[PDB]
Amino acid sequence: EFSEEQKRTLDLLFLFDRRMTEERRRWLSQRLGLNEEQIERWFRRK
Amino acid sequence: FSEEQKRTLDLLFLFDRRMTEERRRWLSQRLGLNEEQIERWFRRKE
Amino acid sequence: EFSEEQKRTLDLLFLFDRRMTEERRRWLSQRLGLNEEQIERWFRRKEQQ
Amino acid sequence: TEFSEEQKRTLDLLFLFDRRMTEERRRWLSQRLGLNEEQIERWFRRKEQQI
Ligand SMILES: [K+]
Ligand SMILES: [K+]
Ligand SMILES: [K+]
Ligand SMILES: [K+]
Repeated sequence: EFSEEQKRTLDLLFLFDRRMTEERRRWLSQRLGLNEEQIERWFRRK
Repeated sequence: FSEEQKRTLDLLFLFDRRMTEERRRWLSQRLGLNEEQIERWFRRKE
Repeated sequence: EFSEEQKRTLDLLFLFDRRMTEERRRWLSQRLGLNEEQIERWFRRKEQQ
Repeated sequence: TEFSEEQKRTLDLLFLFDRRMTEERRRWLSQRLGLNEEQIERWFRRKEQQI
């Protein structure tokens, strides 16, 4: 179903998306003055 | 938490949900698969 | 200076940052009620400042 | 003026967000392609003025 090059591209964007979501939590915590426990509890609710 | 923080949070939730949709289109165009076929892969990658 | 399985990775994210910047502009116009030509050059004219 | 305060308050936010994600993307690439943050940023500055 998925080629080796198509799965290679998806696996790159998945890891990249995972990293950006982590850093946003680090960035929002620093900026909004919150702990990473809360903001991730926020984004998981919605 | 502050009523100016749900601002920064509700925006980036709407911002990121819009980018996820558009990532799925761009991937459907660059790779050749449909969007369901892409959205299913990202989901099963958890 | 680079590689062939390192340039693709850089090429992919460049086309991806390219697409995400366009759509953001479209999404901001829809939301802030501005046009895409205002947005496009308010942004990255802030690297001017 | 041309831009609203309630609009500029969104535009400023996403500029800092994008600027921060661009930093971390470079690092994430500098720690995955073996190259460095002046190599990676050079490549992106090159393709930017068309390649
Ligand atoms: K839910
Ligand atoms: K396309
Ligand atoms: K399923
Ligand atoms: K890593």
